[PDB]
Amino acid sequence: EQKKMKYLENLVGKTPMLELIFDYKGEERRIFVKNESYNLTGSIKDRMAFYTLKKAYEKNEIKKGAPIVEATSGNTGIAFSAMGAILGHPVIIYMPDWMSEERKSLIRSFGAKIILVSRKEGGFLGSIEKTKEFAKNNPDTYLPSQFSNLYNSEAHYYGIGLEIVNEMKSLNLNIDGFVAGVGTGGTVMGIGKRIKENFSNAKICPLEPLNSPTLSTGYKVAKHRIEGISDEFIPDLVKLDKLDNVVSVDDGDAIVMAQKLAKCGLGVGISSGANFIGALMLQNKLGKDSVIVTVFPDDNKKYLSTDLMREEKVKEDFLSKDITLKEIKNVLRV
Amino acid sequence: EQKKMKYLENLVGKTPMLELIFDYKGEERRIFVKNESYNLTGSIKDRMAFYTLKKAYEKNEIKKGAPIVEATSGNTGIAFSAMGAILGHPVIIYMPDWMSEERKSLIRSFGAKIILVSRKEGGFLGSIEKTKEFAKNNPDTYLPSQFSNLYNSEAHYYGIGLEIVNEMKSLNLNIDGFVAGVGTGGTVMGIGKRIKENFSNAKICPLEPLNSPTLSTGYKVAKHRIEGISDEFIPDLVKLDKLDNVVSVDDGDAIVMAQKLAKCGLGVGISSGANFIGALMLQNKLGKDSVIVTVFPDDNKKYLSTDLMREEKVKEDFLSKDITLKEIKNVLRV
Ligand SMILES: *Cc1c(COP(=O)(O)O)cnc(C)c1O
Ligand SMILES: *Cc1c(COP(=O)(O)O)cnc(C)c1O
Ligand SMILES: [Cl-]
Ligand SMILES: [Cl-]
Repeated sequence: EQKKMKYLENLVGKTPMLELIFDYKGEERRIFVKNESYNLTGSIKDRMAFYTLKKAYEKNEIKKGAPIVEATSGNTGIAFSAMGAILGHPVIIYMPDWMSEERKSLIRSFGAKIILVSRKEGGFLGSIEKTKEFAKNNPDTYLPSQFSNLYNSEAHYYGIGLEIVNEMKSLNLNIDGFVAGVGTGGTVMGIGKRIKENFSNAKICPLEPLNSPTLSTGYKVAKHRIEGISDEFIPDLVKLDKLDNVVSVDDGDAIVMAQKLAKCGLGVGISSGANFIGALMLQNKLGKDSVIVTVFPDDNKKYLSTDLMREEKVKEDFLSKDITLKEIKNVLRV
Repeated sequence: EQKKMKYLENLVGKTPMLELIFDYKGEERRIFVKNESYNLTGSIKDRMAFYTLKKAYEKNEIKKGAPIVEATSGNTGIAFSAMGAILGHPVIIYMPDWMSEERKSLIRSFGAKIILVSRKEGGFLGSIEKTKEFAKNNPDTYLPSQFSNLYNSEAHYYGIGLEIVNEMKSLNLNIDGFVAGVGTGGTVMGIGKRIKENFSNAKICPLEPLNSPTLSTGYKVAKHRIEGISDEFIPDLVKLDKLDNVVSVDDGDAIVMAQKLAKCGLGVGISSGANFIGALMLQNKLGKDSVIVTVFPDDNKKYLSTDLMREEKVKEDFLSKDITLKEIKNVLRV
């Protein structure tokens, strides 16, 4: 069983680190990005689901057969569904009734059971509250509580974090900076802890959609298209008085940016375009030659009837418009 | 440039090998499968596109900027689109006008240009013939000719083949057998060459849909749902008088089988369910305890409005019905 937990680490992590070179009005810059599609269900939330349940078993927090229950329509639902099944747990996912058939289908394909929450019945906030309710009534239940559970960010401190840190040292470079958009805060907290232990002067910045500057303002919640991040509150996991300044990207700018990365061979999700632009924002402010790291949480295959496959009206302040990708200068993997 | 070609090998291969244990009426059996979603565009045809173009540059068969042109709606289109862009070539894909918006979108997302071929204008056969025509008129053109190009199967002899062979020796096991469904024949020929060099008594069997026993009959072409394999002719690449007997799986049986693998945590495409069942057919005939290897070419995310997300009428001869997946007993990766 520690044999099982040991070998299954092999279905996650160890993803490519790419050096991307581009032209930014028009001087040549570069970003380093980890590509997280190279995982069991194609996102970074595989590293997190696996770890959450490995540690959970280690501390008797979950028993064989217990129901795993969470609120998402995104990769967390997917990651937990597939590892739940691998480890033999039932999985229940709670989500807003308005999710697309596309999403529901995927989560469902892994055995997980779908309970839709009306508008009304609380909506997204509803679904979170409905998970807690289920667990009061089924005490058996294991809740990942993805927005507050420390096991999430630890996942990234021990996993993608170590990886990032080493891949960069291996090019004899320091990390001057890291940016990641925040859904749960796990990535930016976990990786950011790890980067700071090795690169004491780096800047760890959390990313928010400029359309919904929840993190930078403390209250504002608005419609945005960057899936995976910036839900309608500040997750407990994320700790702003301990991070550097917040970066903010228009969802339009991001979409476009992800359009361009695909066009140069990297099919990614909208969040990945946001990170990229964020990473350049952070570069603009630390120095044209700083090393900036970010992540590409998933690939484009799920986003195929989203604004990602449509012309975006460009706007004056977008950075995407000034950016031209030249090449992939390097790929590491270890 | 041999620096570039060298580092980009890092965006493909080195995928997990899983030992799957299951119950087959009801005695316990096992299959080993390589999981090929863990690649740049999520399929096995990444290994092949990369290799085809690496060797092509090595032999001056393609020049910077030349247009890469091929006929597919599947992973080959996708793989070639994304590596073409990475390496700066234009890509044109020819496909039947009736392809779904879903497919077109994906191929397009990577920069590749879409020419649809009527029914009429030859259909699928049309599209192949239309690629040749384009290249008569644009002599510049690089054709992958995926159904006849030896560089395809070599890809798998040097790549997934080596990997398979070593991963199995590392468990102190011989390969008694391998099965792979045949679209181009690259997988089964390339891997099969490699397996035979190390496991001289293994059986290398090509897989066909029972609904369309083109390979076993020499002529029959019929409607089937297993995407990626058994188009409407026998590809030149595949060489039947040099392989073992053909296995044949109902597309319904396959679909179901892929339903079940997802439900146990492995989201796969229909072809992957076909391979699995094939692998068991081959096991039934060599001995309940033979080691059989097969491949899971891609994941389920593309197949999301296909018969994969619908109840299949079960039938007497299906093996899926008698199969119960217990667990993933092991995962290797090196
Ligand atoms: C979860 C997610 C994010 C954000 O990661 P957190 O660690 O949850 O902040 C970004 N993009 C996508 C696609 C995600 O699923
Ligand atoms: C191409 C493909 C196959 C068959 O592989 P060949 O080497 O072309 O025979 C099987 N499944 C899928 C999804 C494929 O794209
Ligand atoms: Cl700062
Ligand atoms: Cl035989």
